[PDB]
Amino acid sequence: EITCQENLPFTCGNTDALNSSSFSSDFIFGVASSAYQIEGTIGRGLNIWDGFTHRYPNKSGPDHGNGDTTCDSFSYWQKDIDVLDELNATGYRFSIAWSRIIPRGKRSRGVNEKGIDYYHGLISGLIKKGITPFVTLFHWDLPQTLQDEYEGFLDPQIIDDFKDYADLCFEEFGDSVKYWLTINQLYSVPTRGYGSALDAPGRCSPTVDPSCYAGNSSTEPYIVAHHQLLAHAKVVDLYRKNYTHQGGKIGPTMITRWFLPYNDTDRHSIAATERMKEFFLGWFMGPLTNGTYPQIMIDTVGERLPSFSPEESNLVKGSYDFLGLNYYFTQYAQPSPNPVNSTNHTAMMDAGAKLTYINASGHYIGPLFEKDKADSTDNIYYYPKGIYSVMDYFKNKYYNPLIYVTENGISTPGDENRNQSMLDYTRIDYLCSHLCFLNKVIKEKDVNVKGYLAWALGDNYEFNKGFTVRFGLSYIDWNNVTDRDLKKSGQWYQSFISP
Amino acid sequence: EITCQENLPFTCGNTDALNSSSFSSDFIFGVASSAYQIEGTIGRGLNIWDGFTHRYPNKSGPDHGNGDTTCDSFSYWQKDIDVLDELNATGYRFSIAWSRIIPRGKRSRGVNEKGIDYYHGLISGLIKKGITPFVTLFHWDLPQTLQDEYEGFLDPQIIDDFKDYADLCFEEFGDSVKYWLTINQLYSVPTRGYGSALDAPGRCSPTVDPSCYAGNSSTEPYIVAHHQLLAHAKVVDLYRKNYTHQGGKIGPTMITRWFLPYNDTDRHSIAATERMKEFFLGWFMGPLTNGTYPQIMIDTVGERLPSFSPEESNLVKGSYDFLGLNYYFTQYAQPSPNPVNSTNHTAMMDAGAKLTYINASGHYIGPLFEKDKADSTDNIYYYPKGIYSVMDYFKNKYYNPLIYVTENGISTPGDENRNQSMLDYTRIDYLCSHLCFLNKVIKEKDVNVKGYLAWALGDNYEFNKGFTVRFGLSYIDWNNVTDRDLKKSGQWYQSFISP
Ligand SMILES: *[C@@H]1O[C@H](CO)[C@@H](O[C@@H]2O[C@H](CO)[C@@H](O[C@@H]3O[C@H](CO[C@H]4O[C@@H](CO)[C@@H](O)[C@H](O)[C@@H]4O)[C@@H](O)[C@H](O[C@H]4O[C@H](CO)[C@@H](O)[C@H](O)[C@@H]4O)[C@@H]3O[C@@H]3OC[C@@H](O)[C@H](O)[C@H]3O)[C@H](O)[C@H]2NC(C)=O)[C@H](O[C@@H]2O[C@@H](C)[C@@H](O)[C@@H](O)[C@@H]2O)[C@H]1NC(C)=O
Ligand SMILES: *[C@@H]1O[C@H](CO)[C@@H](O[C@@H]2O[C@H](CO)[C@@H](O[C@@H]3O[C@H](CO[C@H]4O[C@@H](CO)[C@@H](O)[C@H](O)[C@@H]4O)[C@@H](O)[C@H](O[C@H]4O[C@H](CO)[C@@H](O)[C@H](O)[C@@H]4O)[C@@H]3O[C@@H]3OC[C@@H](O)[C@H](O)[C@H]3O)[C@H](O)[C@H]2NC(C)=O)[C@H](O[C@@H]2O[C@@H](C)[C@@H](O)[C@@H](O)[C@@H]2O)[C@H]1NC(C)=O
Ligand SMILES: *[C@@H]1O[C@H](CO)[C@@H](O[C@@H]2O[C@H](CO)[C@@H](O[C@@H]3O[C@H](CO)[C@@H](O)[C@H](O)[C@@H]3O[C@@H]3OC[C@@H](O)[C@H](O)[C@H]3O)[C@H](O)[C@H]2NC(C)=O)[C@H](O[C@@H]2O[C@@H](C)[C@@H](O)[C@@H](O)[C@@H]2O)[C@H]1NC(C)=O
Ligand SMILES: *[C@@H]1O[C@H](CO)[C@@H](O[C@@H]2O[C@H](CO)[C@@H](O[C@@H]3O[C@H](CO)[C@@H](O)[C@H](O)[C@@H]3O[C@@H]3OC[C@@H](O)[C@H](O)[C@H]3O)[C@H](O)[C@H]2NC(C)=O)[C@H](O[C@@H]2O[C@@H](C)[C@@H](O)[C@@H](O)[C@@H]2O)[C@H]1NC(C)=O
Ligand SMILES: *[C@@H]1O[C@H](CO)[C@@H](O[C@@H]2O[C@H](CO)[C@@H](O)[C@H](O)[C@H]2NC(C)=O)[C@H](O)[C@H]1NC(C)=O
Ligand SMILES: *[C@@H]1O[C@H](CO)[C@@H](O[C@@H]2O[C@H](CO)[C@@H](O)[C@H](O)[C@H]2NC(C)=O)[C@H](O)[C@H]1NC(C)=O
Ligand SMILES: *[C@@H]1O[C@H](CO)[C@@H](O)[C@H](O)[C@H]1NC(C)=O
Ligand SMILES: *[C@@H]1O[C@H](CO)[C@@H](O)[C@H](O)[C@H]1NC(C)=O
Ligand SMILES: *[C@@H]1O[C@H](CO)[C@@H](O)[C@H](O)[C@H]1NC(C)=O
Ligand SMILES: *[C@@H]1O[C@H](CO)[C@@H](O)[C@H](O)[C@H]1NC(C)=O
Ligand SMILES: *[C@@H]1O[C@H](CO)[C@@H](O)[C@H](O)[C@H]1NC(C)=O
Ligand SMILES: *[C@@H]1O[C@H](CO)[C@@H](O)[C@H](O)[C@H]1NC(C)=O
Ligand SMILES: *[C@@H]1O[C@H](CO)[C@@H](O)[C@H](O)[C@H]1NC(C)=O
Ligand SMILES: *[C@@H]1O[C@H](CO)[C@@H](O)[C@H](O)[C@H]1NC(C)=O
Ligand SMILES: *[C@@H]1O[C@H](CO)[C@@H](O)[C@H](O)[C@H]1NC(C)=O
Ligand SMILES: *[C@@H]1O[C@H](CO)[C@@H](O)[C@H](O)[C@H]1NC(C)=O
Ligand SMILES: *[C@H]1O[C@H](CO)[C@@H](O)[C@H](O)[C@H]1NC(C)=O
Ligand SMILES: *[C@H]1O[C@H](CO)[C@@H](O)[C@H](O)[C@H]1NC(C)=O
Ligand SMILES: O=C1O[C@H]([C@@H](O)CO)C(O)=C1O
Ligand SMILES: O=C1O[C@H]([C@@H](O)CO)C(O)=C1O
Ligand SMILES: *[C@H]1O[C@H](CO)[C@@H](O)[C@H](O)[C@H]1F
Ligand SMILES: *[C@H]1O[C@H](CO)[C@@H](O)[C@H](O)[C@H]1F
Ligand SMILES: [Zn+2]
Repeated sequence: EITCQENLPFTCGNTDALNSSSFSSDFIFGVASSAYQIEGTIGRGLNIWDGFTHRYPNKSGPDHGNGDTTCDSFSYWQKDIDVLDELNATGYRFSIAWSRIIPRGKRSRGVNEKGIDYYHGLISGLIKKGITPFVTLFHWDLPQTLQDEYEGFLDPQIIDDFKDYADLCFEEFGDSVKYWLTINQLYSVPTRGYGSALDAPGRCSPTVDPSCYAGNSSTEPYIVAHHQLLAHAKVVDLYRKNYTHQGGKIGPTMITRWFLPYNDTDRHSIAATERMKEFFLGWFMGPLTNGTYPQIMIDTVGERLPSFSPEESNLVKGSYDFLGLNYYFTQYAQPSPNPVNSTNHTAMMDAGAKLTYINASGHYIGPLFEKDKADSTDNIYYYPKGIYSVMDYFKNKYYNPLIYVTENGISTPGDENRNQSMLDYTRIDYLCSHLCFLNKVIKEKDVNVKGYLAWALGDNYEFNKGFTVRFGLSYIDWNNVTDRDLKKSGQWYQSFISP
Repeated sequence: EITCQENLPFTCGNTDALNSSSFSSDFIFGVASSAYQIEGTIGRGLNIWDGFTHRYPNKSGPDHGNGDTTCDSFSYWQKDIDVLDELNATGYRFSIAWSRIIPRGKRSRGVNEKGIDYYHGLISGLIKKGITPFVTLFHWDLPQTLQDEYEGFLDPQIIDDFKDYADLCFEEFGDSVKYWLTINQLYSVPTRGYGSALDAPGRCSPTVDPSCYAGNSSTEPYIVAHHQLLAHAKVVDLYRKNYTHQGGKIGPTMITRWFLPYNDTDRHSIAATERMKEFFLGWFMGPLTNGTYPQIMIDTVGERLPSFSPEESNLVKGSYDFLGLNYYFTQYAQPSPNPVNSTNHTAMMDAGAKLTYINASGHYIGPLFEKDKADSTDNIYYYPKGIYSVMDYFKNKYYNPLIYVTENGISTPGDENRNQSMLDYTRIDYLCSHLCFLNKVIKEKDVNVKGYLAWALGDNYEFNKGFTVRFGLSYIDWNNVTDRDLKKSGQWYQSFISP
């Protein structure tokens, strides 16, 4: 019987009690990254994360930081591979920058051969060290030209441009890459990019945020989500029909959270909690498993929810070989009003739930996850058991999928000095406590989880936060980014992998 | 009789001998700037100078500097107006960033009302202090979307997109702005943007520079130059036919140089010198005054030179109310081969001339203008009399135009400390020596020059050089850009203006 801790102090950092041998022998362990966050702009065209961070610098992060140079993995990709080789990692998730291989967005306008060569060399280097690539085609960095031509994922023109981009990736790299991710965290762009305007492209209703250049927070998240599912599904169909000879697998990436009732004896809070599962996970997993949105979304969202045609439903349903599940935290849910006629209505209000980290009796769900210095009542707290709950739920509700955990990690403050930053025991605690629960759910519930990629390989630009927080298992000095030095967490993870 | 100095030391910095009263009473004196160089990216879309500087950082400048934040005239426009008010300037040349008012390039895609408001407030503030705006519609900062859709000025689609942009500017600002410039320095984008790839967008033949993403240095400069003339002319026609009620004037900006023979008794050098006038100035002034390219260009460039249709010739010919002439230096010309079949052929070789600052007997043309630290044999030297020669030539060859000198200035090294940077006596010498010759040519040749705008109002990002050189008459500290402090040159210029 496996027992895992939920509260500090944790004791799972002792590799005598928890290590890679605790898991099946074929289980993949590694780390993850994304292109905007690590490469720099050298050698690529511009994308909407360059656009957004430069047009709205106070949204890029409190330091106004951006991905212009970051850790310079364009130049130092080899040092990334060396970190992985030090860890004895068997997997690495990275993303291809669309703007590096097709700077003009539309494939017919030409490809960047040097960009293609950059990824060829990375892939070859990973394979030579025994590292399996997990490659994200789209980690939010849409070529700016596409957002300016037709507002990107707001328009159905995105589908064929994304399809032609993916086809190029499969043709150039699919002989070596066998695990593809389509769109990173399906929920995020619709809500943050087109609802709250916290992320690129930065669209929203005028009274939500007067700085947005355009938008409608009540309708656009649904339009964008719908086009994401269609573009994803078109790419999966293309892969499965035209690249089956490569013997690979493809899937979407979901951001997952677990939800618990703010008051577990209050039927209204219990109902809000179930609505949150449907509106947060089911918005995408209903279409992916059944070709339809959840009925509660159909009922609440009404005319603002697009319909799939029979052909589209068939394309979307079953459009995955596996799921990349990212998991960071869990929230308590209580009822909240849904003012659909307010000018500041957002799609996020449709779930009729308010989310917190503290329940009605005052219990904080778990240890600190992210301090909010402007507002401490907005701190985020984590919940190790949530990874168990999420995986169990996906097996039970969503037809026993093959899963890879494609992101899991925690930040530390950018104000810490180097010594403090390297002594990242809070990161060991977070990673180990989640890995304990992950092993427990695999053993107890028989969830088909086959790998785990911790967020992040090294310190990088964090969307919305600049360089004010660090997520790496390896440390990068912003005054001289060449080296990636394993932190205590990286050193721990090395021992966990090879105990 | 007016006597002006050509060599150090200069004595024209004494406002007892040379001041604004030396010129006609209506003569306009001020300074100039451009949007990419001073505003920052906040509040605007992305353009090809953001694209080029980020994709090719070592081409942005030796420090990899760019216009991301620069002197922050987005926030500190008022401080610009305060510099002008301190100088008692009567003119200011600035440019409108296309990407600030139409971030999506094509006007039908929507306008940025806040961007429009930014220029409204600047214009209103200048007029309230008695400063006449001279507004450049296009100072090289093409929206990136247009370069990605159709390669910008390489394609004739540019004409209508530029026309619709200009129409928006005339409609919103033309009730207050009475002096418009269309395209800054017509010669520069074709040659540096599409020939040598020193400037955005960075296209050239593969063997000229392997880093270019695409191009053809032998043909594209001519295509781009042709489209620039057509787009310019379409905008002038639009202005003169639809905005005549505003009672303003419009014209192009030329970069001018004078040319002298490397050996003034050698017929081959003399011929190369006359070819340079035609290929450098006549490339654009032939079309602007006669609707045709110079015959030497027709003969040499052959099938690589586009033809104007009769309708186009008529549109281009006479398409100016005045000329904005920029002037910095003069070169000696000697013959050089034109290897049209070489894979590294460039349009610039078609003139059959090699340019230097030293003549065949070893005479340097004038004082130092720009030190080149990698290569001292590549230093640039200036020649005060060249402004006299250029203005005389334009009056004689080009039908006695109305002229405004829209840029004239000199850099100092960015390595100098603040104290050294403020003690910019070499800038007083450069400005005064040119102003002496300008007054002399107006009096002796009766050239219709009606204003002078010195480059630059304040320190800014310099195309190709980052922040490694300074051109301002006012100093900006890059660690805290709010203030613009008049340097010795600014203080001199203040006394010259109000002696
Ligand atoms: C898995 O996908 C399956 C579909 O492949 C989901 O089942 C479909 O569920 C929908 C409800 O979402 C049912 O559709 C209703 O059909 C009524 C019956 O119509 C049929 O007979 C008529 C009935 O009187 C008739 O007019 C119609 O022409 C057919 O003859 C409808 O009236 C319902 O429409 C009303 O409600 C809609 C909101 O639900 C609203 O948008 C419509 O305007 C209308 O007010 C609905 O009809 C649908 O109307 C919209 C139109 O665009 C659709 O094409 C039309 O079908 C389906 O009949 C049912 N299909 C079958 C094959 O079962 C399944 O839903 C789950 O299971 C069903 C049993 C139900 O309990 C759902 O609540 C639950 O979500 C999806 N599973 C999951 C887990 O999501
Ligand atoms: C100011 O603009 C005026 C035009 O508005 C320029 O004058 C034009 O100059 C061109 C030369 O550039 C002369 O065109 C030549 O016409 C010959 C005569 O053709 C007429 O009679 C025929 C002659 O035998 C006949 O086929 C033709 O159909 C007419 O009947 C031509 O053969 C020349 O073409 C050859 O040379 C071209 C290069 O110059 C080459 O590109 C052609 O392939 C061909 O080999 C030329 O014909 C031109 O051919 C190209 C075609 O696209 C043009 O439409 C076609 O005209 C013009 O006759 C002359 N027009 C008039 C109204 O004078 C003027 O040029 C300056 O002045 C003229 C006198 C000449 O000295 C030029 O060298 C000098 O540049 C421009 N001024 C300035 C200062 O640039
Ligand atoms: C977890 O949720 C439960 C279920 O909602 C909370 O228990 C309920 O708390 C209500 C108070 O918020 C109780 O109602 C009140 O009962 C007192 C005694 O009769 C009465 O004077 C009140 O005016 C009030 O009555 C309601 O008034 C509004 C009407 O619309 C409604 O019909 C009335 O019910 C309610 O009885 C109680 N329900 C149960 C099943 O116990 C629970 O609240 C926490 O426990 C209750 C026992 C009470 O001690 C609360 O003070 C305490 O907050 C909530 N838990 C937390 C920690 O918030
Ligand atoms: C300014 O340009 C002028 C005109 O081109 C230069 O003067 C010319 O310089 C040529 C030498 O580069 C002289 O030709 C030479 O004459 C000597 C004496 O006969 C002879 O031995 C040479 O081999 C050579 O002759 C030429 O050989 C090549 C044949 O294709 C050609 O037909 C021959 O002419 C030429 O006479 C002279 N022309 C004139 C009109 O004086 C001038 O060069 C400078 O001055 C000349 C006098 C001489 O002192 C050069 O050393 C000195 O460089 C050049 N000025 C500068 C400063 O470069
Ligand atoms: C968001 O777009 C929706 C749909 O166009 C707008 O909601 C409509 O508002 C129009 C004008 O009131 C109403 O007539 C419709 O009944 C509403 N339609 C539905 C689908 O709700 C909404 O006003 C726009 N919001 C913003 C802030 O512009
Ligand atoms: C530049 O474009 C020109 C015109 O397309 C190319 O020059 C031609 O080269 C083709 C192939 O040799 C020749 O057949 C033509 O005679 C040339 N045409 C003329 C107008 O010169 C040139 O090769 C291209 N340069 C680059 C480097 O691609
Ligand atoms: C690995 O952890 C398991 C418990 O799952 C333990 O039994 C085994 O000894 C550990 N391996 C090492 C080398 O410490
Ligand atoms: C498959 O590739 C072939 C050849 O390029 C193409 O005709 C077909 O439409 C492609 N399709 C998909 C997504 O099935
Ligand atoms: C608008 O929304 C903000 C946040 O959603 C909320 O605090 C405020 O009450 C809302 N106001 C109206 C008029 O609904
Ligand atoms: C930067 O870091 C690299 C690797 O540690 C080091 O070799 C190089 O000398 C450092 N550069 C400077 C300027 O210190
Ligand atoms: C790498 O991991 C493999 C598989 O578990 C192991 O046998 C090998 O010893 C490890 N290497 C190091 C250097 O840890
Ligand atoms: C201005 O310069 C002129 C010479 O052009 C001189 O005569 C006049 O006195 C000067 N004005 C002042 C105020 O110094
Ligand atoms: C003038 O404006 C009118 C009305 O918008 C338009 O019809 C006409 O084509 C414009 N033209 C130019 C450039 O003359
Ligand atoms: C190519 O050009 C460079 C500069 O134009 C020149 O130095 C070199 O000789 C040229 N080579 C050939 C093969 O023409
Ligand atoms: C920056 O310069 C402005 C103007 O001189 C000054 O008022 C402000 O205090 C300075 N900021 C800092 C941080 O020194
Ligand atoms: C401004 O220039 C005008 C015109 O020459 C002059 O009369 C006025 O005194 C000057 N003001 C200052 C403060 O120099
Ligand atoms: C930050 O930026 C936006 C403009 O992009 C501006 O509307 C807003 O006031 C600024 N936010 C704060 C809190 O300063
Ligand atoms: C600078 O950048 C380009 C890539 O953009 C590269 O080809 C070239 O080698 C670099 N230049 C130098 C001298 O390092
Ligand atoms: O739940 C979530 O976790 C991540 C991030 O907030 C973790 O730092 C994210 O993008 C979500 O929507
Ligand atoms: O002659 C020229 O002067 C300027 C610049 O070099 C002055 O710094 C330029 O853009 C030209 O082509
Ligand atoms: C997963 O979350 C990490 C932590 O916030 C982000 O850096 C990744 O880009 C996101 F995909
Ligand atoms: C005129 O030249 C100045 C000096 O190089 C540049 O800064 C301007 O942008 C150019 F238009
Ligand atoms: Zn930048």
